[PDB]
Amino acid sequence: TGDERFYAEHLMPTLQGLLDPESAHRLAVRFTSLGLLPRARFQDSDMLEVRVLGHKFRNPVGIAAGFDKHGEAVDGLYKMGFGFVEIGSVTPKPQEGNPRPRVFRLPEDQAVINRYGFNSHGLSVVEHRLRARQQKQAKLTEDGLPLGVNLGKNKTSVDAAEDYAEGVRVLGPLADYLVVNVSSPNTAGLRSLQGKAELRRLLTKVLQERDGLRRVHRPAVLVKIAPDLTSQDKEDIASVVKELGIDGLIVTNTTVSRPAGLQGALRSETGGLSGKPLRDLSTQTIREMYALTQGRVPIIGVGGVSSGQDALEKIRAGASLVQLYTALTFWGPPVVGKVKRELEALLKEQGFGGVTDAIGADHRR
Ligand SMILES: Cc1cc2nc3c(=O)[nH]c(=O)nc-3n(C[C@H](O)[C@H](O)[C@H](O)COP(=O)(O)O)c2cc1C
Ligand SMILES: COc1cccc(-c2cc(F)c(NC(=O)Nc3cncs3)c(F)c2)c1
Ligand SMILES: O=C(O)c1cc(=O)[nH]c(=O)[nH]1
Repeated sequence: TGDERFYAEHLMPTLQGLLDPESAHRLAVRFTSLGLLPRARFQDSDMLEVRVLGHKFRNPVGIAAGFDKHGEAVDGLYKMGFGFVEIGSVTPKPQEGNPRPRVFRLPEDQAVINRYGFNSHGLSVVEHRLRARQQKQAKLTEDGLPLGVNLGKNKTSVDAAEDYAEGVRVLGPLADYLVVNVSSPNTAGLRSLQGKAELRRLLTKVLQERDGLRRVHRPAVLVKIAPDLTSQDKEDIASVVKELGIDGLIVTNTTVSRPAGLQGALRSETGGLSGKPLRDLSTQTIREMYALTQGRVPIIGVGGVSSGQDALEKIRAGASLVQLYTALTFWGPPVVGKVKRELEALLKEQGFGGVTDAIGADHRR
């Protein structure tokens, strides 16, 4: 479309030339929360519909956690054409995160590095914000537009499991699914929650708390993992997920690795790397996790998705749904309709009746 080319070639590069990435982020959230958007003309066709996690998803393209950390722009994100929205990560108490600057653009790599450090309005603020639109969300969900909430841990928390449990109790009743984020590269000690004994204990507590919620307010629980795990780590996660009956996996968060070939001047900043250099690392992690769980655990695939081809590669690797974030920062709102339109065309070209038929297709070749 003309909007796609206009955003990608004119509007977005101009905004990027004028604003540091954090200011750009804050502006994006503001414009989105106000519905000031090109408003996609793409009608979701039936072949993009997916049923998973106890819900219908009108299309399989979601906005990844971190864009709307505090639940301020949920409705504008659906207007942008996302099939589902994940907010967060949200921590129990409000916290400021790391000192600025803490977000860095690598335009030559179509990548971002961030070290926000879980800046969060906290559970109470987000709870009230979601309560104010709770019935509007119930309608959206019923119409195939579910809401996910991603939970984090405070920097000074003395008991990680109790932080997550508090999030389940407070935001679980407002969410279609919850994500236990044990994969931020930007909170000391967080990723070691991915180890076997620690993960089993943590997830047992989260699931107990979830199961204690009333039936209509009981969300699916997913675990979001890093792309930097050892083979042993991945095996252990797969085993725990199956033992406890975890509902799904989100694969993957940002990477602390710095792949050979990064060109951006800021490539050596501390933080998680997202965008194109993460893409195939994430796809391969999806492929491994799908195999280790025998295709029985739904996976949301995320990392470097910017086109229908990228989305379909993750779906064929084993993802039931995909998310993007970094691509929005480069291409702007029209990227959402672009991914959906290209995905539909490719499904047709590859002889799939719909997204559902393509899930895990590479493992059946
Ligand atoms: C600026 C920024 C902030 C993020 N914040 C969070 C977060 O709070 N919680 C989370 O689980 N993931 C967070 N992520 C990770 C994204 O959800 C996603 O896993 C990752 O960026 C890979 O997708 P992408 O390549 O499409 O950006 C963040 C990513 C970025 C770039
Ligand atoms: C009508 O025009 C619109 C409407 C709605 C949204 C945008 C829009 C603008 C932007 F500057 C960005 N960029 C970022 O958020 N950068 C970053 C986010 N997190 C780390 S860096 C965006 F993603 C979207 C433009
Ligand atoms: O807040 C952050 O720093 C953050 C959290 C997360 O889960 N992933 C990420 O890349 N950054």
